[PDB]
Amino acid sequence: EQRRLYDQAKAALAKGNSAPYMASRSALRDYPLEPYLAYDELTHRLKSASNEEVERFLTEHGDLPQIGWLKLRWLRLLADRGDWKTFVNYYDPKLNFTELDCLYGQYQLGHGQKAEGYATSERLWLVGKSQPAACDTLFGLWQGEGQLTEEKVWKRLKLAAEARNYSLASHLAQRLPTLGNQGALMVSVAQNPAQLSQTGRFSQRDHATADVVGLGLRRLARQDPEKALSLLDYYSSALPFSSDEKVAIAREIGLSLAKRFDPRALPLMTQYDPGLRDNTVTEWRTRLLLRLGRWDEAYALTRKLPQDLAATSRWRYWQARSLQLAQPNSKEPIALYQKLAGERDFYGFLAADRLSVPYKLGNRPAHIDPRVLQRVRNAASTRRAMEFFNRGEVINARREWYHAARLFDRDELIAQARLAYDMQWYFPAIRSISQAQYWDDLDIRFPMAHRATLVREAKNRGLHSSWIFAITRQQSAFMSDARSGVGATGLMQLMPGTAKETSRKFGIPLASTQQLIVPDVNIRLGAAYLSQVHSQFNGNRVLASAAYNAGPGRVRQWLKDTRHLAFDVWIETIPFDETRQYVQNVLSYAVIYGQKLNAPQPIVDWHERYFDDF
Repeated sequence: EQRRLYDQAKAALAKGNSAPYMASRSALRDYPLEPYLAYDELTHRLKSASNEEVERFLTEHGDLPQIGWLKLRWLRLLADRGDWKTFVNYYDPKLNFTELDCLYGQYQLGHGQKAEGYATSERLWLVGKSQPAACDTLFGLWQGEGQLTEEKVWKRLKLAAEARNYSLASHLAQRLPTLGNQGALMVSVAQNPAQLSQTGRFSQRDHATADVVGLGLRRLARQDPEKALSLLDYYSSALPFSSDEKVAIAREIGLSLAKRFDPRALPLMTQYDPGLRDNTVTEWRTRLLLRLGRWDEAYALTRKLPQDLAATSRWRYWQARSLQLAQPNSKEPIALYQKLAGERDFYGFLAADRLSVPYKLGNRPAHIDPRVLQRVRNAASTRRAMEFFNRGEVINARREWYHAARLFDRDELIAQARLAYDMQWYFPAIRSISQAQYWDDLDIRFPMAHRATLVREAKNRGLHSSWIFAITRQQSAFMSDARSGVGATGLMQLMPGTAKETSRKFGIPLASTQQLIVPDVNIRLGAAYLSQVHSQFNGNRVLASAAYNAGPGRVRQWLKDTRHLAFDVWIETIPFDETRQYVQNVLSYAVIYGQKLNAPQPIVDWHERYFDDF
């Protein structure tokens, strides 16, 4: 049979009544989307519904993506009724609804689990944002048992000010029995920490004033790291800083000076994390040395990395390379490069490029056991996603795919990836395979979508067509109508007014922002804008790729006062983690796409290898 009995049930159910569903339900047993109707039928009348029915539903349709919202709506009711016996049977901290977590805390306090409920209460309390109304109740009970000491108010005040939630921080500082002053001062310094210049006003030697100054110095480290450093020197002797606070201050100043390429970071970062316990401080100590051309020290530092850092392709690369820059006549790097070259990531391509050997583009579509492939195709969630796809409900089919995938093991996920690839649905295949982490299938991970369009507009703007694929692949992963909270739309994530500044310059048809999802017109403007940025930085993809992501004014800040700076070092020393990754992906992706377009692209062009603002 074939039926819209779904659609017309979903019409009546959407703002109304269950009559078509109720009659048709008998006829819709085999139909895979029927449980979505049952959900809404029950959700409407949930307050009247019995435990036995809801419980039964959660059993027989527990696999649905929207099941958590029912659990939330329902457990809220059970707790309000005082059906705690039932609440606890279903309370799942993994749903990550803080409303439930606070309700669970209430239960614990009410049911002789006071140690366990205090812990729950405090965990939820020590949080720098505002919690739901349900937690006000828990914290009320918690307070009632004399657990909300002034210290624990102070400690959350600290977190609220750190998080820039100053209305909360004010509310907390107007609840300090004795510390009301330092609390107001904490909020004042959090808002403008340059006030710490007035060393007179912040002289009082107590553990509270130390907390104020230490927050301020960490806040001030972002935007005036040089002032913060001078002020640390004053304040250290002057105030009773704990040892671990001193570390967290030095961390923040150290990293902020490191990202400005100031050698004054090195002594500080060395004093306060000598054992290399902080992975970010350790990475940026090494980056700073690479930026300053201090190859010997960088190499030394790469030999002492903790297991987790040393194991990455990054520090495997930089150990070889720092040695090669330090001792250029040594042969010891060749060995080090060989271990690493022929890995399929960015630093492997670097190591391959350094040996003058071809890149290992390891394409090995894994053998799928078809018992697994068909178990995954004979999943309820898959048939529901399959069927959503036919219909044209695109968010729904995505929703089902991704939810199903949280429980699937490495084998189950790879099966799903191959199924989505077969429907010319390139992103869910890209996303499913990346969760499985079978990186060695480059048909799936690096697809040839919109190939006639990208190659045309690359030739048009005098650009390596491998590169425009890489930008597209990195910006969206070939999701043709992608959108973001910032407002970038389409295959190439074109910002709305970025796409019209470009439309004027080149004289291109743009009669709507709803045509920036159309692959043909989205690519065409994004190709042109790419070329703006390209020509802005003398056709240097390393710089242009960074600028596409980070804006060009940033990239120019990152080029300030350089001379003959190597491309690998520049990239590594990009301050933003988001942007370093972006550049390394795009460059890597374009090596892959160079092969697939039978037009080989080395990791970098001859003219990109060294650069500066000199």
